[PDB]
Amino acid sequence: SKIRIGIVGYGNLGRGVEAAIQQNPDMELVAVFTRRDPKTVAVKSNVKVLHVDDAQSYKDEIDVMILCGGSATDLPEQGPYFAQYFNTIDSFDTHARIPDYFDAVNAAAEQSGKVAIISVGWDPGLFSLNRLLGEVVLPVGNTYTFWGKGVSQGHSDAIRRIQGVKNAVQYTIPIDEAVNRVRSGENPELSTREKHARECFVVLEEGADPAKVEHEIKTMPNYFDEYDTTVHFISEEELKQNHSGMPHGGFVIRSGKSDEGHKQIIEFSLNLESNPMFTSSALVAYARAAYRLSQNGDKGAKTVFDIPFGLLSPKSPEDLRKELLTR
Amino acid sequence: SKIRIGIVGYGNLGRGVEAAIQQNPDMELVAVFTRRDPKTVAVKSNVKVLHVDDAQSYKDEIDVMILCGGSATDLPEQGPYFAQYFNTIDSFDTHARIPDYFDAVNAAAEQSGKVAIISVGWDPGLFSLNRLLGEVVLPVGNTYTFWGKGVSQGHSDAIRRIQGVKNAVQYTIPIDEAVNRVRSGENPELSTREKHARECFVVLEEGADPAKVEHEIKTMPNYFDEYDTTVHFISEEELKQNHSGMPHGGFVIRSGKSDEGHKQIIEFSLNLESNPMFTSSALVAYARAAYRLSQNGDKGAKTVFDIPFGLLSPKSPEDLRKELLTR
Ligand SMILES: NC(=O)c1ccc[n+]([C@@H]2O[C@H](COP(=O)([O-])OP(=O)(O)OC[C@H]3O[C@@H](n4cnc5c(N)ncnc54)[C@H](OP(=O)(O)O)[C@@H]3O)[C@@H](O)[C@H]2O)c1
Ligand SMILES: NC(=O)c1ccc[n+]([C@@H]2O[C@H](COP(=O)([O-])OP(=O)(O)OC[C@H]3O[C@@H](n4cnc5c(N)ncnc54)[C@H](OP(=O)(O)O)[C@@H]3O)[C@@H](O)[C@H]2O)c1
Ligand SMILES: O=S(=O)(O)CCNC(CO)(CO)CO
Ligand SMILES: O=S(=O)(O)CCNC(CO)(CO)CO
Ligand SMILES: O=S(=O)(O)CCNC(CO)(CO)CO
Ligand SMILES: O=S(=O)(O)CCNC(CO)(CO)CO
Repeated sequence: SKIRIGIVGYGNLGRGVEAAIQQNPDMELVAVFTRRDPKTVAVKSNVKVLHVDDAQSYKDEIDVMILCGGSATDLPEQGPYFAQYFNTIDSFDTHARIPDYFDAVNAAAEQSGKVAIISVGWDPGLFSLNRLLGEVVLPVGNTYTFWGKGVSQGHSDAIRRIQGVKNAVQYTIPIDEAVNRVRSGENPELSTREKHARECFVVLEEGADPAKVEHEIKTMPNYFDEYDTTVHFISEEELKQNHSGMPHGGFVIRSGKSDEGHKQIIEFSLNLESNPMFTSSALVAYARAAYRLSQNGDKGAKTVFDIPFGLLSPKSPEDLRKELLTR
Repeated sequence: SKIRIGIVGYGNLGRGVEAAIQQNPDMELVAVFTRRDPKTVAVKSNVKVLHVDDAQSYKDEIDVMILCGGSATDLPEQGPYFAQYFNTIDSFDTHARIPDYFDAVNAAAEQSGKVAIISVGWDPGLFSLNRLLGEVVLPVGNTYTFWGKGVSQGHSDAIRRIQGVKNAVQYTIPIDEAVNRVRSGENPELSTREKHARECFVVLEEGADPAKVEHEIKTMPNYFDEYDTTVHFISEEELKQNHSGMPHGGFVIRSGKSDEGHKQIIEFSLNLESNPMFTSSALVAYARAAYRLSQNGDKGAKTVFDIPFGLLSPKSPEDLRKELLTR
C-alpha cells in the first residue's frame, strides 16, 4: 500500500510535489488543497482539487500533508493548523522566526500525535545539514554559504513592489573571486558585499523615472543596500523570453585544519535548473521519513537535523548497508 | 563533564583520533590500547598506553572506544570484541563483508546494551550519506563516486608485496574528462577504466627486473588490471621526499532530472591534506552521537544511515535550529 500524500497550496512548490510524486512510486497523490475556489485551480495531474476547509474531513485518507505555502504568512498559519490533523512537511525559511515557528508547530503536533518536519528543502534543508556536518567534522575552520547563480523570488518581488516597476527578475550571483579564495583554503574574512552581487532586470511602467527606480533598488534596506547591485531596463517580452526560469544553486564549504595543520576542505554544491522542483523533490523524500516516524509512534516537530538519512529511502536499512555504504 | 574516549590501535587513524580530541573540548582521551607491548608504542599525547588485555578492566572508565584498526583482519576481531564492553566507533570499509561485520557487531552490542557505529569516515561514511541523499532527492538520475587525487594505502601495499619492489606509493586519480562529463549532466555510462587512472611510484630492490615488476603491477587482478596504470621507478630518497603525505579526496555527484526535464546536479567533494586525520575527525564526531544514543538507552549496531546529524554536535538541538538551519 502506497503512502498517501496531500498537497496544501498550489504554487511553484505545489506543482513541484506533484511532479516529484511521479518519480516516487511508493506514493500517491490523493488531493490538492487550495484556498482559492477549486474550480479556478487547474492542476497538472487531474487529481481532485479541494478547498482547505475540506482537509479536516480527509484525516483518515492522507498519511502526509506537504505544505507548499509561502513562509512569510501562509505557513505561520497553515503549519500549526494542519499539524493538528496530519503528519506534515514544509519548507519554512524565515531565519528570525524559526524558533517561534518550531514551537507553534511542535505544540500542535505533540498534542495530535503527528510528526511535523519543518524547513525542508535546499536552504534551509540540505545546505543546513552541510553547515552542521562541516563544523562537527572540522571543528577548527570556517563555513561559507554561497547562493546562486539563480533567481530570487523575494528580491524580484521587492523590486516589483516599486512604483514605476511593472515586473522584474533578480539574480543572486556568488562572486567568483570570493568563492576561489574560500576553495583555496585561505579562510578569507568576507563581508556581505564581497560574497554576492545582485543583478536586476526590470521592466519600467509607462512614465517612470529610471533614475529614481534605480535609486530605490540600490538603496533598498535588507535587499540591496549591502550589495553591489546592477540594474538593466528591458522590455516585458525580453523578460519573458530570457528570464522565465527558476534556476538556482549554491555552495556550502567548510575549510578547516587538522590539529597538525593539514588543510581539509568539504564542499557541497547544487546546480539546479529548477529550484522549486528540487525543493519539492526533497519535501517528498522527507514525507517518507515523516511517515516512518509516525508509524513508529513518534510525534512532535522535527528539522532535517533530527532525521537519519536511512528513513528517506524506500529501500530497507539492510539493502542500504549492502548497496550504498561502500564502494 | 567530558565524554571519555579510548583509542584501540595506534596507527594513522589512532594518531588522527588523538589529534581530533584536541579540537573537541567536550571529550577526553583516557588511554590508548595496543596489541604491541605498550613500552614500545610512543604516543604524541602522553596519555597512558595500555595493552588491549587491560581494556575490559576499563569498562567503567570509558564512554566510547574508537576502533582504529585495519579492516581486513583487525576489525573483524576487534569490533565484536570491544562491542561486548563498550560503545564503539570504527571505520570498517570492506564492501563484501559489510553485512557479516554488521551482523557480528550488532549481536555483540545488542547483547551488552552498547551502541556500535560501524563504517564511519569519508568512504564509507560521508560519501555514503551523499550517495543515499542523491538518490532519494533525485530518484531519476545517476550517481558517480570518484576518489582522489590521493594515496591509496591498499594499492601501495599491493605493489610493495611484489618481489623486487622495496617500497612504493600509488596515487588514485580521477580522470578529468570523465568528471567533466558527469558535471555537465551528460549522464555518461563510464567503465572502471574510464573513471580513474592509477599512478605508481616504485623503488626497486637490488637486482630486480623492472619489466617484470611493471608487468606484475599492470596485470594485478583487482588492483590494477582494469585501470590505465603508469609506473615510475625512483629512489627511496625521492619516495620519502616527494611522496610521504596521505592526501586524498573525491566527489560524489548525483545528476538527475525533474519530472519536467530540468537538470539538477548535486555534488559533494573533499580535498584532504590528510585522509587519516579527516577520517579520525569524523570518528570523534560520531563518538559524540554514540554516547548520546547510549545515554538514551539505544543499543545495537548502527551505520551513518541511522544517525541524525544533530547528535554529532556538542550544541543543543535548540541552538542548532537557531544558528545553522537558515542564513
Ligand atoms: N527551503 C528551501 O530551500 C526553499 C526553496 C524554495 C522555496 N521555499 C519556500 O517555499 C515557499 C513557497 O514557494 P512557492 O514558490 O511555491 O510560492 P508560490 O508559488 O508563491 O506559492 C505559494 C502559495 O501561494 C498560493 N498561490 C500560488 N499561485 C497562486 C496564484 N496564481 N494566485 C493566487 N495564489 C497563489 C498557493 O496557495 P493556494 O493554493 O492556497 O492559493 C501557494 O501555496 C517560499 O515562500 C519559500 O519560503 C523554500
Ligand atoms: N571509512 C573511511 O573513509 C576510511 C578512511 C581511511 C581508513 N579507513 C580504514 O581504517 C583502517 C586503519 O587505517 P590506518 O591507516 O590507521 O592503518 P594502520 O596505520 O595500518 O593501523 C592499523 C593498525 O595497525 C597497528 N599498527 C599501526 N602501526 C603499526 C606499526 N608501526 N607496527 C605494527 N603495527 C602497527 C595498530 O594496532 P596496534 O596498535 O594494536 O598495534 C593499528 O590499529 C584502514 O584499514 C581502513 O580500512 C577508513
Ligand atoms: O489553509 S488555511 O485556511 O490558511 C488554514 C485552514 N483554514 C481555516 C479557516 O481560516 C482555519 O481556521 C479552516 O479550514
Ligand atoms: O538568492 S537569494 O535569495 O539572495 C539567497 C537564497 N534564497 C533562496 C530562497 O528560497 C534559497 O535559500 C532562493 O532564492
Ligand atoms: O584487541 S584484540 O586482542 O584483537 C581483541 C581482545 N583480545 C583478546 C585476544 O587475545 C580477545 O581474546 C584477549 O583480550
Ligand atoms: O584510492 S582508492 O583506494 O582506489 C579508492 C578509495 N579508498 C580509500 C580507502 O580508505 C577511501 O575509500 C582511500 O584510499
